[PDB]
Amino acid sequence: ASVQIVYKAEFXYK
Amino acid sequence: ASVQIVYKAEFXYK
Repeated sequence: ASVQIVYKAEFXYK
Repeated sequence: ASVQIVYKAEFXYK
């Protein structure tokens, strides 16, 4: 598992 | 389409 951060505007482990 | 930036560690319009 790892931290995932997304910027798409919208901005959020698996 | 829009700008997409991902942090997952690695760090990249679709």
